[PDB]
Amino acid sequence: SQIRQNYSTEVEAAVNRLVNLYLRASYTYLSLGFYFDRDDVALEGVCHFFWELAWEKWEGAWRLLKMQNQRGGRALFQDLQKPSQDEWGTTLDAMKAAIVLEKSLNQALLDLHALGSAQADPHLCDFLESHFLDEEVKLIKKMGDHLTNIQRLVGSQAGLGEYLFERLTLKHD
Amino acid sequence: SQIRQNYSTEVEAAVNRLVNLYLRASYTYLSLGFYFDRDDVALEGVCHFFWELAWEKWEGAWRLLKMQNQRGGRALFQDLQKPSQDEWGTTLDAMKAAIVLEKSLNQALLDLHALGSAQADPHLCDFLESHFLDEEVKLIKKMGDHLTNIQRLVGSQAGLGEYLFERLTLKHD
Amino acid sequence: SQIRQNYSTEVEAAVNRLVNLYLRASYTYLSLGFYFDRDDVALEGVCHFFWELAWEKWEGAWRLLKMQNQRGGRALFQDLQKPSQDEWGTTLDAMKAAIVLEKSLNQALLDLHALGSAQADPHLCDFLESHFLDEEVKLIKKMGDHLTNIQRLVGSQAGLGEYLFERLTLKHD
Amino acid sequence: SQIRQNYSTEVEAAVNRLVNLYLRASYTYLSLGFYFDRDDVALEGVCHFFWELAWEKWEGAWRLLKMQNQRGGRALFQDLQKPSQDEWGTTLDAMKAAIVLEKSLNQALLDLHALGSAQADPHLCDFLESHFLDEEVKLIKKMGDHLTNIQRLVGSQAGLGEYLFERLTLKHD
Ligand SMILES: [Cl-]
Ligand SMILES: [Cl-]
Ligand SMILES: [Cl-]
Ligand SMILES: [Cl-]
Repeated sequence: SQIRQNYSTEVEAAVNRLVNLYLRASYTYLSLGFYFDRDDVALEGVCHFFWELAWEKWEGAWRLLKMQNQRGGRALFQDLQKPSQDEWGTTLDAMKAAIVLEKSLNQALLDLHALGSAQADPHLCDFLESHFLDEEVKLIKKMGDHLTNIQRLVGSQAGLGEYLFERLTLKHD
Repeated sequence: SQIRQNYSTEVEAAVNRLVNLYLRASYTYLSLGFYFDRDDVALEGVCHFFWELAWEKWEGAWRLLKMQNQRGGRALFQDLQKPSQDEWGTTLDAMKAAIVLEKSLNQALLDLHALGSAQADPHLCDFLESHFLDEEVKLIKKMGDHLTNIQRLVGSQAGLGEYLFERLTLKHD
Repeated sequence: SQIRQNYSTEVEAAVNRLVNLYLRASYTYLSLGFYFDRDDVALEGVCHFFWELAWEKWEGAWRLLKMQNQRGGRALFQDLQKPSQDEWGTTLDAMKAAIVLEKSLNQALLDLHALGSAQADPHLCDFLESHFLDEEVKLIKKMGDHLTNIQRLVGSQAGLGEYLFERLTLKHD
Repeated sequence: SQIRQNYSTEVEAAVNRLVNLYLRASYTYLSLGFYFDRDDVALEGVCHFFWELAWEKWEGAWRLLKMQNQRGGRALFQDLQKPSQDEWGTTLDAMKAAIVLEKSLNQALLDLHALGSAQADPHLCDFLESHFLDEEVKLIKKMGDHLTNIQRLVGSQAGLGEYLFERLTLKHD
């Protein structure tokens, strides 16, 4: 490569693996959003929350691929596994699955940052810090906030709580 | 007729029958809206939902009659039966009655489309596809969404749920 | 299902298969665009052409999934295979691969339309006609136009022709 | 020094050396731009590309000197060697010389970042990451893109290709 400089094969491969994880996550969120759009589920704010994340994770994959080419590495795509479930249960089940997913993406980001630091690759480390690490902390905190509000609304009237959360916390129209 | 071309007597008669079904449906929705406007029912958003449908079905009848004349057929009006009930129960009872009504209109549209296809009447088939079939699918999906949200709000506090649905899902002011 | 009407299991399954084909096509176009963004390929207009198609096919999948729920069918996601190549050759090779891909999507659309017609499902047939069939004919014609212009530019100076096509036909900035 | 804190003599000296390298690079780009402004070379877009880089590297030197004073180190200027050539050959020769120059600046940035990390100087490390490392990766990728387009335009008509690149890729007016 005419441009490649200080860009390890190990980082290049790890970035391709992270692209796969982000595209998997995008696909998971597409499925989550369409489940909440079912006529027998019908939680518009929950659907929009997950569709926005489907877009956000697709965009994250695109930013990683752009950076891979900026560094002179080679994008290599692998098959994308389907999401872990076909039906996602309640809003609570779905938000628990989402925070498990985000903690897995966050650990992959942290592992790649540690590899970049071991390889003395400061551009990689800055790239993750600037575009991914804080967005992940902010999203995980938001999902934690939502889990707490969903949990306080269960009481002995789960349907009422699930409606109210969707109506009064999540964005709809 | 100086204009009539490729317009069967069978289609002409079926369009007149469909006009009757749409005017019946308009009348049903007028009754539903006035029931929810009673001082002892008093669900403004439910009343407005059904009054909008009373208008929409009157408009559908007018569009069918306009098309009948565009094709050179003859509008023939029949008596309009009163709605099936004088009192419509809860919002849930009313939305169940509405989706039964809309599935009956949808089946009549589908039957007329099948007659038009058998008669090789593409203008009729396009007319229904362009003005009626998707509006019916979209409305039935919306009513299904509403039925699911109404059902989740019943719990053991039916009055509370019925208020909240009207306040937080249906349009009022 | 509380809403499902005139929606066959055969159509429901075929729509899920078509979603998979559109998401595969989106993924193919993501790969095509990133190949042309390589520092050793560097054809900005070619990259933008394929990235726009990656978005367009993702959007097509979303519209099919929205329609599946509008009809009361159930979205079912399957694994997504990786694209057929890791490296896409010249602009000519890539545009030939794209028109093969689009003819495969077009045949799948035509097969689903024929199934809908056999099942007397006019909403399905109108949906494909209104959102997919003309967009596919227009795109395939555009790709044919581009293939002809690329082919006339090869001459005995392939590099010069490939540059000029990207500069003077495809959109860049 | 009344302000100096956590700022090693090693970093201070390395920053002064990097200032010299940036001012050398600015001077190289001044020479490159004036060569392409010759009446017997006459490639306006090539001249403007290199004059913009002459400004950019002067600005980089100024930012390093500002940071040196912010940290309480002392700017020390050394003689500036003349550029490596008086005549720069073709656009291809010149862009090859430019990417060699930029990889040398990038390695100096990476070496200073590694020194800062060894000295536990996070302000220095953040400063380079925020103002220099990504600007260098982006510029080197751009030069790689340009080298690929210049190389594809050589064919057996080098003059024609050199004109077309300057006219259709580089900014002029
Ligand atoms: Cl799997
Ligand atoms: Cl009666
Ligand atoms: Cl495969
Ligand atoms: Cl010298």
